[PDB]
Amino acid sequence: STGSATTTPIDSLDDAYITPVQIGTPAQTLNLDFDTGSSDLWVFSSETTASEVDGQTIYTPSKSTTAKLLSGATWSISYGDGSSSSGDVYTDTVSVGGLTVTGQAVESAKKVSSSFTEDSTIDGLLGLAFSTLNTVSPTQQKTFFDNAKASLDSPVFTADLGYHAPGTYNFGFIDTTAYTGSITYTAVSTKQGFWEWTSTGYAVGSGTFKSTSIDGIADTGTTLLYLPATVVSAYWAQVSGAKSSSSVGGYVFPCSATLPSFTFGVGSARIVIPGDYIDFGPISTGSSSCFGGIQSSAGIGINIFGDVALKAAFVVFNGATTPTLGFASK
Repeated sequence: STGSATTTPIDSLDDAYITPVQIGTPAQTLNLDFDTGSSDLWVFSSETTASEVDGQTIYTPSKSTTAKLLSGATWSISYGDGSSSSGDVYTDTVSVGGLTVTGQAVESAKKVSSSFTEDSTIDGLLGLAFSTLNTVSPTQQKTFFDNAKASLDSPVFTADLGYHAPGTYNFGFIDTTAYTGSITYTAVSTKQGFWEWTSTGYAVGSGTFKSTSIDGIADTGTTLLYLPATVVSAYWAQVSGAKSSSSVGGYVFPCSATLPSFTFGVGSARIVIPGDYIDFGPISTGSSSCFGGIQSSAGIGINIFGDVALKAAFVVFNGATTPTLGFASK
């Protein structure tokens, strides 16, 4: 089997991407944030504290003939941006782009933090990291991908995120029309439960490539590119007037600037992030200070190849017995 679904930016900045997901019988379609950095499929629901729902579409398990309470199971998750959610668990039929999993754990939110309430466009998350990170207790649950894997034509999914435009998540096949050149594959460590890999270095603009190992995670649920302070300083030093602002919470730059590209290494291959991808716009409405899309990972504890980086590539998440990651230009 295979699946193919379009993923759409939630706003003009590509702050996140939503993908329609069918849950239950008859189908209830919710728009979920596919997140390769976590492993819970959770939804706003009929059980979510009413004051914490503001415009989201909810899952109502009582209206699904295939929903079953997973008795005794609870979940609770905290994300890197400080947001969180928690609740109980149902199993139900879940379909993505024509690919159907029966008996998927669908984690129903009883509580969500303010960041989630305030984002009316995201109805929940669908985690695509390794199932060892799943938070369901006392019986850990599998991700949608892990459940689908054995049925897939090939044990892979691909992320093809657009810049200010829709893109695609495919399951079970590699669309050879969706990228240019060849795909370069690189080793993955699953020791922390992430799609963790080592970039071979970077360049700023038309500058020379610096060969240096940068360990980080491929994370579709993180907006920006978070790299070591040395790398980030080297990038922003090429933008006149750019500075790190503790009050704003990272590097800012004059909105009048033209940003240089940023290149990252995948083995002997190179992925180029155009400068425009690094512009996240005014820090507040009408400001001439703009927020940077490359930020320091210092004090996160991990480097993160978030959407800024991933949207510059066609990315293969290979879930074979020995997982790997593939990157191609497009």
